[PDB]
Amino acid sequence: MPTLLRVYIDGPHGMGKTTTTQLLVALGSRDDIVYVPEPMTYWRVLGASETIANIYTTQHRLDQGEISAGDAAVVMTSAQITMGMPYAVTDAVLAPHIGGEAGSPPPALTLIFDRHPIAALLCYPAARYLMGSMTPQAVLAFVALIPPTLPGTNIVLGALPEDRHIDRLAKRQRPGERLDLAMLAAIRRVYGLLANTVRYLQCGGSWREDWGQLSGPRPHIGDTLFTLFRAPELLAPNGDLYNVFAWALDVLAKRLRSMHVFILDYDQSPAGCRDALLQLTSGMVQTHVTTPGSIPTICDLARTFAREMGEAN
Amino acid sequence: MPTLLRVYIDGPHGMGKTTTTQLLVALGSRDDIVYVPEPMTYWRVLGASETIANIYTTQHRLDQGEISAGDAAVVMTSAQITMGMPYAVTDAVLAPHIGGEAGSPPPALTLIFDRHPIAALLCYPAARYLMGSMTPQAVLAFVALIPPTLPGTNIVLGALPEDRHIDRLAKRQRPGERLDLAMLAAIRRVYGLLANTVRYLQCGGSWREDWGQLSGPRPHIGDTLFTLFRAPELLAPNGDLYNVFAWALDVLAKRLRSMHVFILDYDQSPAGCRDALLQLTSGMVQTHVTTPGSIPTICDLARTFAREMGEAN
Ligand SMILES: Nc1ncnc2c1ncn2[C@@H]1O[C@H](COP(=O)(O)OP(=O)(O)O)[C@@H](O)[C@H]1O
Ligand SMILES: Nc1ncnc2c1ncn2[C@@H]1O[C@H](COP(=O)(O)OP(=O)(O)O)[C@@H](O)[C@H]1O
Ligand SMILES: Cc1cn([C@H]2C[C@H](O)[C@@H](COP(=O)(O)O)O2)c(=O)[nH]c1=O
Ligand SMILES: Cc1cn([C@H]2C[C@H](O)[C@@H](COP(=O)(O)O)O2)c(=O)[nH]c1=O
Repeated sequence: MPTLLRVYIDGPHGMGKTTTTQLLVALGSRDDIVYVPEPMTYWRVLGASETIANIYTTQHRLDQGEISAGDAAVVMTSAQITMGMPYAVTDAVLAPHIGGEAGSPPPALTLIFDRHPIAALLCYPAARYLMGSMTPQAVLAFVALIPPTLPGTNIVLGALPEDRHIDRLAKRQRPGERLDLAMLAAIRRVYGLLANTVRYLQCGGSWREDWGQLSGPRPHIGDTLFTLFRAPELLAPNGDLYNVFAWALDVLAKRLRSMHVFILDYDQSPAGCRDALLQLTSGMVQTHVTTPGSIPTICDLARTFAREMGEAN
Repeated sequence: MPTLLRVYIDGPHGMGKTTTTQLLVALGSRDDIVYVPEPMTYWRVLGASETIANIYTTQHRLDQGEISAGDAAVVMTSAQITMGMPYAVTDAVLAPHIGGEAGSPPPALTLIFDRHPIAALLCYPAARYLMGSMTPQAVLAFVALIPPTLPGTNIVLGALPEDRHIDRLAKRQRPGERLDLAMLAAIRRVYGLLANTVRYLQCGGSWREDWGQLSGPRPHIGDTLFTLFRAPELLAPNGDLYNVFAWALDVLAKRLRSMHVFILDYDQSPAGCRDALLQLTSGMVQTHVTTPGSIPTICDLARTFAREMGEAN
């Protein structure tokens, strides 16, 4: 019974995630470790034209009063569907090979993913909602479509002080990307709330039970993603969420509950980050594969994906 | 071990689906049968404003050259996400209660759904793609997000001659809906291809194996939904689909393979249709529930959904 190890490096953009993972896989540790990069090519060419630029341009026009929140929201929703498509399809074809968790024993193969489907289906949409370019109903429409959490989903979020983050973000300016410190703050808050949510849920938290507290290491409901959904549009006349929206939140809980989040401190040398990531890896949960041919298949998928959609390695 | 029976009435709009199901449940056959209506209220108010009107207006403007395919596509994608949200969240909270299939023995509860998630996540998006208001990349982004097919998914599609269909469609004109015989033809073709796809796959069809035939009761690849994806935008320089798109098609197959489709002939009296549906029901696959409290819960969900989102019964 060979084991597989999957690690998802996520968190706000411009933090050193791409740099640190490339160093991690740069150790040339044979085939037992494959890195899956961001589908930059899908975003810029295959899925639609310059989607990242479309996003930043759209937020800007909205900020300058050149378009309405309505038009911003519609373009943003469509852009986010394009951003997460390759993440969703990969997770979807990978599901049939993931078996139960096998504790924490060298894994036959290790996959280092650059971001998890939730970045495009939950984290960015939620952040844009805070920026006024997305509606709460849309964010929840994405939440309701988050694929079931597979066993062994180890997500590595990041930690870096705002000032040191801004500096890094200022250096790395992607194609069609515009510096937006507001968006940066919004995304930083969303990811923090996410981490608090996993914790909150794992400590026996039940959002339905704590909801009233909102009205007015132990996170409370007010420090979780659930706060973002006290929006007036979602509240029924009796001051309670419409059931459709309540169910979506139920699904959100079901999805985040079974994830293993790890916090990597990016406030150090790139090599140092690589080491800490490598170290952190030892404590991550592994899983068994459903077929003997699964390992080779999974390795091929990852290689193909990287080759066809990676802007580079 | 109590069994549950789930029936999804789907197919092109304006065929008598709403009429026939209401008659079916109008028999007052106690609690053993609950009807889940279309979330008309979510579409018109809760999710966004007059979404159906938004769709028909948008296609029209595009047909009159008042907007570009690009702008049509963006609004349409966003509208479809709103259309299917309540379908997706319901299926998502219902999943934890559905156990394995129990043959074809009176079911403790029967659920008659008005449409299946695939109508909003696959069928309409594909039809709009044919109408020029949606891109193939977007349709596949929806395909990749279709939730895993639960056991006991009995889908009842419809059969009605075009002329008799048009007449019915001409009578029933929903709020903000515009008569579009082109859209009608496109949706009729999509649903037909769908039925052929389930059949094709169940007879041991493998799209990857038959793909080349496209280049140039036993359906061939050319009579299935796979034909719609020979779009130039999806084809790589070597004349083959980009892997991302090929995988999406893989997921499409995995999803449709395990569905039980039944064809109901609407070319008859409403009572007659009700009888035929009722009759057809006897041969549908049932399933076991995962907990004893599942039946009551499932019954409550359905009742709540209908009450909160049904424009009426
Ligand atoms: N340990 C580090 N210290 C300082 N800057 C770093 C460090 N690691 C990466 N960077 C960088 O900061 C910028 C953003 O890094 P990158 O890895 O590309 O971001 P992202 O988190 O978005 O994947 C790059 O210019 C890169 O030089
Ligand atoms: N058996 C039938 N014969 C003729 N017309 C019918 C029949 N059943 C329903 N209709 C109708 O045709 C129109 C559309 O029916 P409806 O059930 O509302 O459509 P849908 O398929 O979209 O749910 C309605 O005006 C209704 O009267
Ligand atoms: C995943 C994702 C990234 N982005 C943006 C953030 C960055 O500006 C850009 C690339 O992110 P990165 O710096 O982490 O590689 O893509 C979105 O706008 N939406 C998304 O869903
Ligand atoms: C489910 C669905 C319906 N529709 C339209 C078809 C009809 O005009 C209208 C209601 O459909 P109905 O007649 O079947 O009840 O909604 C979409 O445009 N997209 C969808 O995803």
